[PDB]
Amino acid sequence: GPGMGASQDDYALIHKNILHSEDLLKYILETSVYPREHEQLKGLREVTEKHEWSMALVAADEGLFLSMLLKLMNAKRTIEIGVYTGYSLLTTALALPEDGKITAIDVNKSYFEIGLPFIQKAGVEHKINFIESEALPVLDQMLQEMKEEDLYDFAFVDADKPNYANYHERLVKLVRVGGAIVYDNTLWFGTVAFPEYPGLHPEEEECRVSFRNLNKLLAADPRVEISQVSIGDGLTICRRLY
Amino acid sequence: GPGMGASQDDYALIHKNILHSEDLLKYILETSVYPREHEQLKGLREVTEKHEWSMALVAADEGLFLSMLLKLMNAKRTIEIGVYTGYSLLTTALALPEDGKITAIDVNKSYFEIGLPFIQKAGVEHKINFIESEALPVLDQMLQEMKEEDLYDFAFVDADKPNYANYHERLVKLVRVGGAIVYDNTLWFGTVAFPEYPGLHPEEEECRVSFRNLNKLLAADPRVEISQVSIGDGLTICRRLY
Ligand SMILES: Nc1ncnc2c1ncn2[C@@H]1O[C@H](CSCC[C@H](N)C(=O)O)[C@@H](O)[C@H]1O
Ligand SMILES: Nc1ncnc2c1ncn2[C@@H]1O[C@H](CSCC[C@H](N)C(=O)O)[C@@H](O)[C@H]1O
Ligand SMILES: [Mg+2]
Ligand SMILES: [Mg+2]
Repeated sequence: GPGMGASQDDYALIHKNILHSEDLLKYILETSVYPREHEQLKGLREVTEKHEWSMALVAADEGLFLSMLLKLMNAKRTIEIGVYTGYSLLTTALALPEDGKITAIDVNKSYFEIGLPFIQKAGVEHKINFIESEALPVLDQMLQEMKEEDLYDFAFVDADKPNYANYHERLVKLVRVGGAIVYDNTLWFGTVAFPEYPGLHPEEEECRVSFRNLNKLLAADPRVEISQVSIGDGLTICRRLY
Repeated sequence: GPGMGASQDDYALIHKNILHSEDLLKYILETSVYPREHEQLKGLREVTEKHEWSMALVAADEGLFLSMLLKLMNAKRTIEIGVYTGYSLLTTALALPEDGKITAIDVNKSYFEIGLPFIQKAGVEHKINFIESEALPVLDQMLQEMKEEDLYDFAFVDADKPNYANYHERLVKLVRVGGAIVYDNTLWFGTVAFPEYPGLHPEEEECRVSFRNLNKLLAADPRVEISQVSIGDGLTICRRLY
């Protein structure tokens, strides 16, 4: 209702980690991430750390992993669902070749405007077509229009978590055979390991349930092969088989 | 040489995990790994779990991730350093195309022969050239024989951990530009996060120190891009830049 509105301080999970200790995560970041992080990614991360929804920001070690996957697979055309201030988007744009093209979809362009100056300074704004919309209608329109020559090599899904299974039904048609779909947050702070988890905000509980269902669906889906990876808050890589 | 025992039972870290939640690791395996694990990988894993060096067996979630990398990068020729009973090796042979080729190097052929019946039943023994040797002399001979056109697409390094930096100096010349070198165990049970860590066997302490040194070296090495990934016992993916 009216009042102060939603704050990440209403959530129960924000200080949880999947790694053994905060010391281990800090070691990875300080040793293997920050020395390899573009100046503009550092600037975008530091501003975003102060933002009211900072809990949503993709982890920086996960960012370098996404970059590595895009390069090893020679991705050129990609889609991102859930942009926020742009950390995964800028990571992706820096990883792609000069002629790479990203379709980036988010319901709230004001978040993207926080990252836009960093993206511009990095020299990669030309690779990004940002669309301000709920993602499902955009994907459904794409399914009417896109031809084989326009299929995506890679999709990163990091938007509203309860809709991931709906996004999957479109993305297995929009990403080429042999292409990759990466779903972020599939371990949901560790809560997915429990059939009940006390004290969660109703939105957090909804995502525990939706991720438990999604993880079973993806493990059973013959259209993809999968790898669930315990980096960040968990992610699942899907490769389209047919 | 004379000294103290260094069998698995002499080590302190066997049961320590990089994830804090044993329930979360089991959830990943039961939900996203075992339903996707080839029958012959299951059989090879089950025998290896009973073997006296079971702690060295690659994690099964990590196996599916290595398979995913190999397929997404369209690897065809690969090298494996440290085979043990063959779990990563069989994972790799299943992932590669029918005409794929693996050079697999281990000092102990008897360990390989434990896994070999499972590899044979999977129909992929023909992709594997197993070399019974210490790896460093094999790599040095390869430097003298290899042509640019036969460089490997992918190397998995999982042998004697203190020698990884020595292996790296050869592998950056034996993997193609754009190819991948994956170093296993680069988080060493999480002990790398600490400048001092009491209660280790001397060989475990040697690896903590050698991984702390390697992780700094790789983060500073301009010949590669890197991503350290907190899956299994940690691994670092390197992509050769020039
Ligand atoms: N239905 C929907 N369609 C598209 N975007 C949505 C959406 N519901 C929520 N979002 C957006 O999903 C984003 C989730 S956070 C994305 C994090 C970002 N990828 C990073 O690298 O840090 C938010 O910006 C939010 O506005
Ligand atoms: N100098 C050396 N050269 C090659 N192999 C070595 C070596 N020193 C030890 N090894 C081998 O390194 C292996 C480490 S365990 C390898 C695990 C395996 N990749 C898996 O997927 O489970 C052992 O089999 C050991 O015999
Ligand atoms: Mg996320
Ligand atoms: Mg290992």
